[PDB]
Amino acid sequence: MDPEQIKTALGSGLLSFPVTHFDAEGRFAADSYREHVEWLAGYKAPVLFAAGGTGEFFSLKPDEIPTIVAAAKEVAGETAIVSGCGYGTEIAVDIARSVEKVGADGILLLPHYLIDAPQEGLYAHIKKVCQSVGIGVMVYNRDNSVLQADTLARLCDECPNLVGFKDGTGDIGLVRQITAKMGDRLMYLGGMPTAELFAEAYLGAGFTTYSSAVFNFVPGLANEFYAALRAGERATCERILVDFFYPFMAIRNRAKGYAVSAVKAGVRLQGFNAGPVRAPLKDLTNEEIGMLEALIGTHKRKA
Amino acid sequence: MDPEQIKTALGSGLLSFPVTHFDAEGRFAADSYREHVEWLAGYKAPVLFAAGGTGEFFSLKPDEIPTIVAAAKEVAGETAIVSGCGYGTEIAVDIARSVEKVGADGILLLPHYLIDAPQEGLYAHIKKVCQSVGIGVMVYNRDNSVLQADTLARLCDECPNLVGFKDGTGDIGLVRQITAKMGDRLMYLGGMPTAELFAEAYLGAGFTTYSSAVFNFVPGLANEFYAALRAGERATCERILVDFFYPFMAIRNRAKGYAVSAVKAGVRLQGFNAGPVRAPLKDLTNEEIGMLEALIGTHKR
Amino acid sequence: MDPEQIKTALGSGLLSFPVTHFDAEGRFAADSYREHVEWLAGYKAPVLFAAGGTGEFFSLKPDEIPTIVAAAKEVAGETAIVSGCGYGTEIAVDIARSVEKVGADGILLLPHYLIDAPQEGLYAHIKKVCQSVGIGVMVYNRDNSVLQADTLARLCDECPNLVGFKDGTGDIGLVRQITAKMGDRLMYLGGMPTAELFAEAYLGAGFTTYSSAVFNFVPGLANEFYAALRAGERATCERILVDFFYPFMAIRNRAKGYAVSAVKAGVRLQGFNAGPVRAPLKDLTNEEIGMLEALIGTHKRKA
Amino acid sequence: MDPEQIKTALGSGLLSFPVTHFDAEGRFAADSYREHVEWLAGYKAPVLFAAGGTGEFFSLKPDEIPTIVAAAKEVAGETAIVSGCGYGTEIAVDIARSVEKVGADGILLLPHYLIDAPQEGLYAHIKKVCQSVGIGVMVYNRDNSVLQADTLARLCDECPNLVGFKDGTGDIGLVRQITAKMGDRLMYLGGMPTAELFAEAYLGAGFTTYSSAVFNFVPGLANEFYAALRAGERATCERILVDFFYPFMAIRNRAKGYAVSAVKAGVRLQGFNAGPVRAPLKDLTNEEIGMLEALIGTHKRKAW
Ligand SMILES: *[C@@H](CCCC(=O)O)C(=O)O
Ligand SMILES: *[C@@H](CCCC(=O)O)C(=O)O
Ligand SMILES: *[C@@H](CCCC(=O)O)C(=O)O
Ligand SMILES: *[C@H](CCCC(=O)O)C(=O)O
Repeated sequence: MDPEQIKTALGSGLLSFPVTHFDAEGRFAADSYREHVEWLAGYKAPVLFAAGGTGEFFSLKPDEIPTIVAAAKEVAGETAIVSGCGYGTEIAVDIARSVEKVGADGILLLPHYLIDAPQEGLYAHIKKVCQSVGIGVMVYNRDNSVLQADTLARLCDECPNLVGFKDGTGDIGLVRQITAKMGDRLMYLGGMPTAELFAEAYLGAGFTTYSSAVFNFVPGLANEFYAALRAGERATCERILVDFFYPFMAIRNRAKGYAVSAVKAGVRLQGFNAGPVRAPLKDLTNEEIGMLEALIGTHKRKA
Repeated sequence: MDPEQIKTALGSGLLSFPVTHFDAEGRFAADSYREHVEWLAGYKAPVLFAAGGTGEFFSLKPDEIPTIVAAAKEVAGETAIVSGCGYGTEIAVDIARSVEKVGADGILLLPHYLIDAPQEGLYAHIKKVCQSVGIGVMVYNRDNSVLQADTLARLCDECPNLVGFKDGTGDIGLVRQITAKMGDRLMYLGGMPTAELFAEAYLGAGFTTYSSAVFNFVPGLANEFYAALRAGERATCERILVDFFYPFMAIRNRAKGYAVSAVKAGVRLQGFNAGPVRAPLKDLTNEEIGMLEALIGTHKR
Repeated sequence: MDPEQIKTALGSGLLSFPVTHFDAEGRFAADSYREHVEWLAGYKAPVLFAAGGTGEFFSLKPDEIPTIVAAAKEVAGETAIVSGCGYGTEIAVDIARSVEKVGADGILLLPHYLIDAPQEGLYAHIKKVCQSVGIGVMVYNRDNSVLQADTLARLCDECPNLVGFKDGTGDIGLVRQITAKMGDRLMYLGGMPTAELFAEAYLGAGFTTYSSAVFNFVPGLANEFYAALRAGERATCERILVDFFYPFMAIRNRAKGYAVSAVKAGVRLQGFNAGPVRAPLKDLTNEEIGMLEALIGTHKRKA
Repeated sequence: MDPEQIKTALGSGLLSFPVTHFDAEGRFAADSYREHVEWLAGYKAPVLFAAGGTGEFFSLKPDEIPTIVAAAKEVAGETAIVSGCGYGTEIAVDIARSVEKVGADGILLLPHYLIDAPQEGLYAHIKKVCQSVGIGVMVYNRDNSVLQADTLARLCDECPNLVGFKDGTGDIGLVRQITAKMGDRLMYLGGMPTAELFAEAYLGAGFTTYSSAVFNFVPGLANEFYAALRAGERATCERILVDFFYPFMAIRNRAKGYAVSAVKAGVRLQGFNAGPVRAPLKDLTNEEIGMLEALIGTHKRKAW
């Protein structure tokens, strides 16, 4: 589909980032993946990010990305599929063209690798990756790639296929300036780890959707929080935050990387063979897994 | 008034923090201060925080604190007056008691001095201060003193006169957890130095109200933003953000401390002899003062 | 003494910062202070910092400091005495003066309160404070008060009594530039928590000496380490680090503020009546004091 | 060579990291690259790192790194050639084997990509890269990959070809702990941007040597600071810090990424056609290059 169309889809509901399934030997497990992505389909997320950060993008071989994307596409049905992209320009450009060719509906451009870079250089990097493909591009402020409002405005004026902005910084002052400056030029996506913790402040800042990583294993709970959010049903959001999200937070905050590892542990506990994380993440301990299973509780998928 | 009356007043509208006036040699300038605070109460702020952060508390002798609150009280009117408080426990207590005596309606407890501290140490600190007076306390999250939700809730149980929380961390995740937990046990105050930039997200996070530093010199514009915010006029909020606050932001970010120095310069430009900042702040250059003068423009008194 | 005399004394041996004894009701216990300090003089440190950070300057009332400094000077011997100083400019002079009038040989100017400030502002603050007295001043780079080399040079050419420089930043690049630019105009005191971990590096960076907090309770080990350091016996320095210091670090790292707390726990272990820390510090749990007692071991003071 | 041999080479002198030369179209420029590297050979650095960070590793395609290592190997002489390597485990392993295969004498393993990771994960990732090759491996503490002393011990016990440790943190407390614990099990390389600013404190902390980005364009000056350091000529070191390094430091701090861009501009100013940086770095302005050229001064290799 074309950039305005993916842009419209980005603004039509909740966004989900499927974990990437590995077998015991750490290779992509395509059968398990599709199974999980077919189950998630029944909850009608309007866009699926294939091989985002929740899907361990930063551990994928570049030649694995198009394969994971095409697996998602087989069973996604009516759902727009966006692929992770990143690294420096030369690799990002080759990934981007590889996933356009397998029918991706857009790319999510995660940060370049290792260095701190001036604004001039970011602009130069992102402009060239956007110019390498015809499909929709979402940029992604975090860690070593943080676009200022001025710089983002220049990219938008020069790159019409640039249609969205994912935030992972937590920088409220900055993202409110970005939405004021750009208005409806971009779709704004909340992208913090466990974004429901931020959804209500971000609405206020002008973000009406976010990525929900926990949708991976409790989508009905994630769909309820989202509908509560958009309906102004504040007692309901608060209940779900105190009862599920803060307790999930405390498990997540036990180790670095658990913003991905606790989520994939959740998938497995709900009966999907998602398998281990790739190093250098580590998987939850048996105790920790037990704490997660207990928390899932009434929202268990099987016995 | 008692803790619960200040609690109510704290949530009843826009809050402000008058800068502290000095003459040239350096001492507090009571006549000027009184004439500035009186002009502010006229723009109907419910609460006024004398010698707070914006009022250069961090640069004030313990002895000076009661004189400033006293000055403010003389001309406040219906507006309630909350006093800055701070430093280590021993000095904080002494300051707390001194301002209660001159009739402070409340304390804003700024962080202790220098050290990092464990949560259990912060608990002891803040407890000891709350218990030394009978008026209401507002704690203040920023820098080397950041209360976690559970620690905070322990204080709220232990100390019924702790009625308010001010944020200056911008940690939007932490403060939504704090409101979600404590609920109506506390009033929640937006406290970033230029809080209009954070006010729409703060209210999403459940925040009762926020404080406007720039109210010091453009109270009419602060009040404009504030009413549009409460009535949901996103586009008016947005115009005032783009035309005034982000340009103010670009002046403030030119130097450290200018969250105070540029507000103060703002006040001088409107005809109040606020005098300079005390070291180690520095005043705006003549260039920067003119930038700010140009930006105030139509609101010029 | 005059400023050049405390300068001299400062670079002539190993410095330390005695903890302040409080009785359990919370007041300064000058009896135990003198009995603790008397014991430390016998281990021959040439300058002594009364009411500094290790001595909880940050929790002291401005009135308690001359009292503490006097309590120190009485049993000090010919050992020199430097007082803490700090907070805003206005409180800082009041404190500086008050401690000069009770014989303080000099002053350690801890950072101002709370705010970040511009270099020019740090300059006006420190300048005025140096000019309020006639005894020697040593500046202290940490947290919200970090002087760049050019600023520090300016203060040195304005205030002849400013003669020492304590680092608490751990910034090698900066303090090497300070010692290269300033030369022997300043005496450079290594000032990290548990500065021994840092001493071998700070010598290479041009630092005359450092302060030992653990001198407080194991001043035998402190002189053994300092001595080996100066004679170039690396294998002996390295022993005491692997055997004492990285274990003491693992305890000190259990909690915020334990850079003082674990030190004041060590003092009470050797049997001095130090008593509690003042909030917002806390004391080590008994389990932790047990940990500490096992580590002090052979060095435990004996009747 | 084998790992102990590269360990020895690493310990034996000043080390350097050549910039990677690109033509105007951003492609690898090998004629210019080997020309520059032949010059660096005259100054006898015992180890050369091809496609390290100063060499813009983080902007190279993996298929480019072997070609770069082979180019430098043509004209390096008896200098050890070590290859950059990095990203996450799968890519890192591939790069490692590709450069082993073109004859690299070791690899320097830059951090994995993007994420903060627990110590157990770093252990697992690094162990797997080391096990993929027979050549010597140097680990590199910086940014999102900072090994503790106890983790590195466990890697050292498990991976005999892991022989070196490069520091990019400036965390003196932690790097002293690491040398105290590991001893001569490892050689220690100082690796801060503009490491001369740090060299004297790092030896004190027991670091076997360091690497000099600026040696790219004033090797003569870098060699003399290095000999002065090893002979304890403090005054000589200090004159070179005040006259050249802090001034270079003021140029380098004008923009992010100029720890690499300022160095490449220096190479260009000495008549080696290094070409531009790849985004997201940016090149010094014409003005800034002017500042650099005046600073180089008496150390010019050419007249234009
Ligand atoms: C972005 C989505 C982050 C969601 C979360 O961590 O909870 C991504 O994975 O790329
Ligand atoms: C808290 C921040 C208030 C800023 C304002 O005046 O609105 C303080 O200054 O103490
Ligand atoms: C490490 C060399 C660092 C030297 C410098 O930046 O000055 C690398 O490039 O891999
Ligand atoms: C100086 C810091 C000494 C800390 C240590 O060696 O642990 C001070 O307290 O003022």
